[PDB]
Amino acid sequence: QISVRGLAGVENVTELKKNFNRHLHFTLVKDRNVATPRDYYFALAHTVRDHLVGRWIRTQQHYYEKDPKRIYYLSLEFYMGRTLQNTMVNLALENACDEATYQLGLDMEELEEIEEDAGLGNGGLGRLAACFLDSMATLGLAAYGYGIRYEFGIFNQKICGGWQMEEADDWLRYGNPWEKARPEFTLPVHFYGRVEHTSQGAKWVDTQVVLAMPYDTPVPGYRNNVVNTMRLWSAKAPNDFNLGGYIQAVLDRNLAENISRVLYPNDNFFEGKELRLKQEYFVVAATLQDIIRRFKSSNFDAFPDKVAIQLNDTHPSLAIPELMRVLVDLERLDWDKAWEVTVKTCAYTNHTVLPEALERWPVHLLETLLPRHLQIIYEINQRFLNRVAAAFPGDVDRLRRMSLVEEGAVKRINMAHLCIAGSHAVNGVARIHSEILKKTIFKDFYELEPHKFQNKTNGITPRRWLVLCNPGLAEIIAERIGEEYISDLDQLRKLLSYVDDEAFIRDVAKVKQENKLKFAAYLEREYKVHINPNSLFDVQVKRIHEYKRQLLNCLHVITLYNRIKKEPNKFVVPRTVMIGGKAAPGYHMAKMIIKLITAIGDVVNHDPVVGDRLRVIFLENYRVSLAEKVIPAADLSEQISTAGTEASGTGNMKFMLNGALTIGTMDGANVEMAEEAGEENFFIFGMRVEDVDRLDQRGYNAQEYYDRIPELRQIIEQLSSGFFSPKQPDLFKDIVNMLMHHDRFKVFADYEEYVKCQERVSALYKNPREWTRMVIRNIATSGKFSSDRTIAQYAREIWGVEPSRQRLPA
Amino acid sequence: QISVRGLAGVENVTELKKNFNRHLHFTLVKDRNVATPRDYYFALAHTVRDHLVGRWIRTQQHYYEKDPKRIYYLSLEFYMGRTLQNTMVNLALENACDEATYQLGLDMEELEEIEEDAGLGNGGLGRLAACFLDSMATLGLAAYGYGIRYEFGIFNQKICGGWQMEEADDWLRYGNPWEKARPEFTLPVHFYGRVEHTSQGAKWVDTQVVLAMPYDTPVPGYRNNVVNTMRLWSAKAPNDFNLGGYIQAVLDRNLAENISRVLYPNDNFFEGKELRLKQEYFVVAATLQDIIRRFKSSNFDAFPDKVAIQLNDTHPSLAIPELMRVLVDLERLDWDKAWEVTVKTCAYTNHTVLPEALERWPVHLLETLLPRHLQIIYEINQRFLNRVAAAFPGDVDRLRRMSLVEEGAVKRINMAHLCIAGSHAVNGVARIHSEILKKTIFKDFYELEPHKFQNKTNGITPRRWLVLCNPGLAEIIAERIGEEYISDLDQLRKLLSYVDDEAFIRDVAKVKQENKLKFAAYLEREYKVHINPNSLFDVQVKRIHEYKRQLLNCLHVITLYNRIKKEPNKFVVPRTVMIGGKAAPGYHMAKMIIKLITAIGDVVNHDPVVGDRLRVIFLENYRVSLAEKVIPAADLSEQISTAGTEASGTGNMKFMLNGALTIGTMDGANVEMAEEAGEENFFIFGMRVEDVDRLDQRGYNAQEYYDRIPELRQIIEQLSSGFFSPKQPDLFKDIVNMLMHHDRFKVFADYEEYVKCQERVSALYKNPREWTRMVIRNIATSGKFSSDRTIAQYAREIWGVEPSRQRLPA
Ligand SMILES: O=C(CCCc1ccc2c(c1)CCCC2)N[C@@H]1O[C@H](CO)[C@@H](O)[C@H](O)[C@H]1O
Ligand SMILES: O=C(CCCc1ccc2c(c1)CCCC2)N[C@@H]1O[C@H](CO)[C@@H](O)[C@H](O)[C@H]1O
Repeated sequence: QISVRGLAGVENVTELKKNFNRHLHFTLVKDRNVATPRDYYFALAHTVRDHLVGRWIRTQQHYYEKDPKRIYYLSLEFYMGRTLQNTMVNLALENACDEATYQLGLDMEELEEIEEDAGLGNGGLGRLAACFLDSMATLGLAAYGYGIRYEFGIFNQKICGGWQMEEADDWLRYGNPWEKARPEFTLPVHFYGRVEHTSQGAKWVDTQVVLAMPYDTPVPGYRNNVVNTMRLWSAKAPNDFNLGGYIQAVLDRNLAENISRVLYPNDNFFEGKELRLKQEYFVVAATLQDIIRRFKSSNFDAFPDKVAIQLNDTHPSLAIPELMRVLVDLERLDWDKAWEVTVKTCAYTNHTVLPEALERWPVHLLETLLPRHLQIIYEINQRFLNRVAAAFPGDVDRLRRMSLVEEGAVKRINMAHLCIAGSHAVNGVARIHSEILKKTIFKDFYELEPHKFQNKTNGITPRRWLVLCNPGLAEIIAERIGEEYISDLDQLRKLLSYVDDEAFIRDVAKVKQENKLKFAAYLEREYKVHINPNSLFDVQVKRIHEYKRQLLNCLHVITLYNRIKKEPNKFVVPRTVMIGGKAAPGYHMAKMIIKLITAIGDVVNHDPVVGDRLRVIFLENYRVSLAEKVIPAADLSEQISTAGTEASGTGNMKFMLNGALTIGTMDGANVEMAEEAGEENFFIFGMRVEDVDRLDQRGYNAQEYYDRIPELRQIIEQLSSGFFSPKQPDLFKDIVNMLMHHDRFKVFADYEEYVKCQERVSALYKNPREWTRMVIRNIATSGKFSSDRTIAQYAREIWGVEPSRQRLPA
Repeated sequence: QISVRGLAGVENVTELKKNFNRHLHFTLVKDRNVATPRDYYFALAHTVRDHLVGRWIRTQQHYYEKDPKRIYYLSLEFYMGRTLQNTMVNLALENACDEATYQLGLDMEELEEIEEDAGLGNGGLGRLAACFLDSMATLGLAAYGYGIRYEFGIFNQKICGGWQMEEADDWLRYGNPWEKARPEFTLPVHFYGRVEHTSQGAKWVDTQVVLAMPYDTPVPGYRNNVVNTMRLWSAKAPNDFNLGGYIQAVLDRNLAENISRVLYPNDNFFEGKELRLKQEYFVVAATLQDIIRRFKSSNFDAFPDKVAIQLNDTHPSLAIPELMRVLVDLERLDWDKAWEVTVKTCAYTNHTVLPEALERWPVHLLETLLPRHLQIIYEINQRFLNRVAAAFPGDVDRLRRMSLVEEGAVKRINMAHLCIAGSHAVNGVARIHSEILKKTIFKDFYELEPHKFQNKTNGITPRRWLVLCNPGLAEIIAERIGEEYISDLDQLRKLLSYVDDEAFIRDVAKVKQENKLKFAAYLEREYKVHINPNSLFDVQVKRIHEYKRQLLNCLHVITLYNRIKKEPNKFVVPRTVMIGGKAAPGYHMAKMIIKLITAIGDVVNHDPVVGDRLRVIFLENYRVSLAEKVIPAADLSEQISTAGTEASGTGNMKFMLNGALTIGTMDGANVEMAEEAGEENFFIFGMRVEDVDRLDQRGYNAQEYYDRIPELRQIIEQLSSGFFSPKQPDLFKDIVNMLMHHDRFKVFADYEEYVKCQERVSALYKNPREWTRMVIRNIATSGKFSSDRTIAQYAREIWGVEPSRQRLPA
């Protein structure tokens, strides 16, 4: 149908049809008489998978022949979403499979909906790793993603009586056709035990063993025949494990295998839980043995020339002392040489500044679980602090600030300090964030080793986040400027010369309208929800956290409602306000915020005076597959975190690429987005980082704002008095209390500017032609935010490898 | 190479080779450069599996079209062993696959050794179910085997310092290419809760739910294109199960899923464990929903015309009250009509007379776990006892003897009594056993309902137990009498006319010699054990139990040793005595017996005066795949249980078919074997059942035998004094104590007759020609012991269906 979806050749369509029937018969053991749509999905997935394997085998053979420097991206999260469509896109098979399935009497889009998300992440950090894998393959890098194969990913969210309920995400129930188990590369991982000192060095003995079994998933590059590997480890008990009586010993194997059972959902809130530490060591120990094995199958002086390890936050930070352990205790390198190799091999990416998100492990846990690692960490600390002392003599305060060991009630190890000490590069994820790291929380480290500190502004893959989710937009762009922009997104700048083209303006607006109709219908179908598709689609989707300020959005929604009720016969631009996202199960305030949003909906959506002028919908179970639907449909993207709190953001970039305008604070990557598009083409409001600092110096007093802004006072009185919870009038008292007395994120301080900025949005939306022209200026300048640009920068400035756009042969 | 292995056509060999390469590439994702022998095994298994699926689909379609009466064989155990060779045999593919793999530079026999046993049983009962499935498919019956997919089957046995050690049988580690998961036919199973009585009947409410997910394995008939199904259930937690905190709730899913984790290994010893009861109900509840679903997809008056349920012992006895529950509580049939349907549907096979093997569940367990079933069982009991009272008025003792409820310290339900009450047929498994049931333990029931009681003498499948394991013997037989005997084993009688044929005599003896050389070499290869292949191979393999009297064998071994030491320069027929089998992990006496056997080996095998005249070897990890190797190599089969204790035996039949002579008591099927071959062609010794009864009446006094038999006294003095355990002189005191004071199985009473009979064996073995002639007379009369004969009898006399030997079309 559309050109960017590739060719449907007679030969290709014929071959796909016959391979589909082969799999249905031999693989699934069904015939057309009893087959369900799920059977048909699986037959298609196996058919597409067959096209990967030749390229997969020869890519890995190629790396063996050429022996390039290998990049190892270590992460506890890979938020991959669905794989079928992505694979078809990257292999140029979409139109062919569409034709083939159509000729079999099947609708491919219906089959696509059957696949489960691989929801092995919480949000931005996990999704970044997934975008990165796609870009690394597209740029021809010899890259491997390493993580954990969780049996249960991020929970499925149900809303019952306006409250979040969690259920287990049993994503593997029907099988996963994309992975290949590799039980033959199973490796042992050690826990507990004790350290013995011999004449011939230290020995870690009397350990418990858990096995790490790998599962490999292919990662196809865009139309270059490169297929890289994501290797995820699964925990297995050894067969003599624990070996009445006999029965209980077999049942107790679950203790070991629980390591890979479930993803922790409490993102941005560190807890010192033993099981989480076991997960972190498990991925690190198995991965490093795999790395060393592959390196030997070609003297460790050359190790950093052949290996780069990228740490996705501190979660895999134990790689540093584990590499030292292996080099010193097993390979018998002297300490100094091992440390040189380690530093040159490892690099660390920081993704947070909130103090409660930093990993600070109690020493007593490390002592029991990983006694040799604690010893190595103490030794690293002593040598590092000796360097600090020599560079800043007499500065005893600096010594305690920079220590890897935190003194206090409970002694803790600061894993961020360990990563900085043990890495040759440390980066933040947007310019403002990287500057904040050097000026505040890692100031001391920057003063000691300025050369370590870099910026790598985040990005998103334009394959999933434009071609896959918004083919209509991809097509009208390709009509004007060709197809090359899909792997060179800076070419979108060429669209500036169409900002006054009447045909293009109409097509851009038509594509948005079609997306909005499609989404409005999805809403009715799957959730009996009933929206006006002519309204402005005002969308805030991301995890629920106080710093992200879903509450500020709520205050605006109630302001609009109150204004309508005050002057009901006045014209207002109609809106559909959609808020979505998961709350961490133990985060009470986040759970109350979800309840508030649904409670506002209950009042607003049933008030006959409002009509269809305002609707408030909570988008249930926000995840990658839902993002692919709602983002192309959005008019307005809400990026309204308190300045200094969102390290980068990546949802922001997805909305920009798909034709929404942005209302946002000067936080994270919003700053660079506004800089690229022009501030006149962005709806910027609120305190800058400098203003937040000034307020903190004086002291934030929320009462001052309540006293001076009558519209705000009205809302607080409504919340307090039970207007939004008539049967339980005190329901939202915790929210009101926090807002008035303990608000770390200064919701009231940006309220007035936010409401005024929202008025300017509504004014522009009344003039469709000028709205759309501003959209074109956003899409056209979104090129910097391709993860291909990001990865090219990691490759040249951190890993020391050159990207390539050249095809491997088919 | 050999004719019974089928044709190696050019077209077939070419197609197999290309499909093998296809699977290696696309299925396994390997190439010839990195492939291991395990990869090659899997490529072959997938290639052979492809040949099953067409026949599997069309067999099941055929049953849907014709709607024949369906046979459901319910068992907690299916001891299947390996599947690759069996599949090749039944599909006539063995020579073709041999040729194909040879042309690829691979040895097929080496690849066969890589497959794990499906060890989902303990011994005879589990293996009988497997032989039965093979015969039911071969006889064209619409039969389904239903059981539990244990994650861990019978433990792997290691011997360390002469002691049994257990390790988990992780048989699914590398995957199982034969099974097909069917998550779409998942069914709920209920536990706990309570019963509510409404006006509209009883209701079972407030239950915990566990899901039963089926996995289907194909069961091919012999060269008839029938492929039946074995459906095994796996336990899964529902996704809201139990739904910090959140993490613990996800980890606690293991509680539910433990139901299918592990096979209980304590055969012949009943324990009232809750988990075992859960397993029993799980298989019954899921299976019966499946049965009813299939019946409706065509009024319950016709249910027994379309359904037969065979209970493999009492382990699935809850089928009776579950069927009543469904018919009465859910389908709203009146009690009497439901009971009529149930009785006509169900039939029960008894496999034991030892009292400690009978299932007698504490009422308090049923009360908590299955409260509605207990109510139904009480109601069944009251109505049954009312019939007993009317037939035998005033006989109050009979009422308490026949009750399903056993009064005492703890009240118990006798599941055997429940099965007899609720079944239209009850059978034993050999003539003597079925007679014992009517005369002793079920005498009262036989007097009430004589028509229910039948015999069905056990059998073994001649596919696995001759063609597969002993192709050399199968071939020399086929040369004389053709191939038809493989599915009509009575044709072996034709071999009687070759008992004086010099060519045949030589070939029979040559085949045995080759088998013995092959096994002697397997022993050296895999266990550094070093045997004389000219010796008589004297073999006792079966689970270790006091009733089976491995101890009697031990006493003979020590007698032979002592006789040699007494007259070392006298000639004796050389022997290799092999004993093998697993002991239940908590059965102390069985564990001591294994230790005694290895301890005797330690002395005998290193005594220079003995030389190679006597060797004693303990065969480690006895299982189906090992039976297939040792049985074809055996000269003498030890079947020496105390008369009245072995219900049938089936190992006995395997040895007879493969050219070993039998030394045995008149117990179980030995009686019928001797009757078929002629007592003159069997080595029968010892007390008959009647003699054991006479001894019990007088009182068994072991001291009497010790006092009168000097050779026996010598052995007991050697055991007691530490001759076989010099560093631990009191090691075997428990054994000596049991033998002298508490021997339920009268080992001493058969000692003298056993030793004398063994002398007659040695005399015959000195005359190879006459030994071999007696062998031919055994092989020639083994036809009755085909499980095809057994199943034909179940079909006609219990299930009411006619067997068929007719092909389905290919
Ligand atoms: O997600 C994170 C920080 C990870 C924090 C964290 C802390 C503790 C725990 C988790 C995650 C996961 C569960 C266990 C405990 N940062 C986000 O990274 C995105 C990609 O760089 C960035 O766009 C977001 O601004 C930043 O909040
Ligand atoms: O295996 C059995 C009885 C099953 C007894 C039993 C009792 C309790 C438990 C089990 C088995 C399995 C573990 C849980 C507790 N009988 C054998 O059946 C063979 C096939 O009919 C027959 O040849 C053997 O003589 C008979 O001992």
